[PDB]
Amino acid sequence: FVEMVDNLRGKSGQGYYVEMTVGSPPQTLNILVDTGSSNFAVGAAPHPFLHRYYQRQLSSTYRDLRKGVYVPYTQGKWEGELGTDLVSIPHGPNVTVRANIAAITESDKFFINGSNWEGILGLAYAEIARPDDSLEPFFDSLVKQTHVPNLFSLQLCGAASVGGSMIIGGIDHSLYTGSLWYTPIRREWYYEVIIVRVEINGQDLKMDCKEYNYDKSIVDSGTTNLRLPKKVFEAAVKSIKAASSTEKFPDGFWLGEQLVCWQAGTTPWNIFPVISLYLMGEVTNQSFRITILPQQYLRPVEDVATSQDDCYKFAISQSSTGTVMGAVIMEGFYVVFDRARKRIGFAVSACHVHDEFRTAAVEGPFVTLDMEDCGYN
Repeated sequence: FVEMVDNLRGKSGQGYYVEMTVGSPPQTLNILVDTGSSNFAVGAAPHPFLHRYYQRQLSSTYRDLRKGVYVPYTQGKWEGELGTDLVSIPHGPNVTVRANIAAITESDKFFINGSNWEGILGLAYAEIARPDDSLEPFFDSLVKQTHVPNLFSLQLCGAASVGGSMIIGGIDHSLYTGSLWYTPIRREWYYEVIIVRVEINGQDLKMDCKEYNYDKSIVDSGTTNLRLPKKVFEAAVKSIKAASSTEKFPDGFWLGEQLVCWQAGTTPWNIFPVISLYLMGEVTNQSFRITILPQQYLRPVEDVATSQDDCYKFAISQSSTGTVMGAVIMEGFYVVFDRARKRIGFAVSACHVHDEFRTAAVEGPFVTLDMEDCGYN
């Protein structure tokens, strides 16, 4: 899988993208990799923020489906025209697939001014595809139409400019150290998993573990933050606040309402605790844990005209749609989306940032009872 290593690029806070081609002859576009959604959608009109866009008129293989799609978000949206065309991934497998593509013709707060991507690749399941689950996701079409194995893996690095690898159809052992540990995909809609225990520094929060997964707990490469049900974020913050009390910061910091600033090189990482999420394992009463650092949940904020410090944003935040494990978590690990066996694997990433003090880790087995009660029905 050597051709695929370092096939991802990005800017901190703005996701990771892969080069793709669409149509005949091929039109190259940079496409955001998103395991938290299930539509393949590309800019198809000259929006001022876009470097390029899909020009259906130049493609002999384009087919109109004569149906639209409208995707709202909390204060924006994208809207498009559905079609199919031939899709390839230059630094991916040596195949071409006929995929559904939403040609985006109107949007609000979707495209980012200054970004270098022009569409989104939804890698999740049909259940959450819009307008309904009959629109086959890309990866489903890729598996159905070729000999590519039903799995993919992501190594997100981010050291400004971030990088990574999306290995389509396999695992690459050079991207991780130690062993992979696997947690079941609870249900194939989002990549849903179940968190059974949470330590901050070593000390569990001791909440009905059902709360950790209320109503959902998910692995999402498109979402930047570790998102948490309010009840858990509340308690989560309370404890991180506590062993971080060597220094002070405003209450707005912990709500993502202001950034925290330190002189260059003077970030006190050690004042901040680790977070350990224990995940449901493959066997009854067996769990494993993944351990991240402040360097993962304390995110450098790119540019500052109003400052010249090392400023960061607290990247844990609350939710009403369940737990969401974003780039904060994934930059610590090589993550294997083993769709064939309805499981997700985690291993220590060979590119995660460490030193001599503390490290990202994946460890097991642990004994955890009543993990099934941790799931919301």
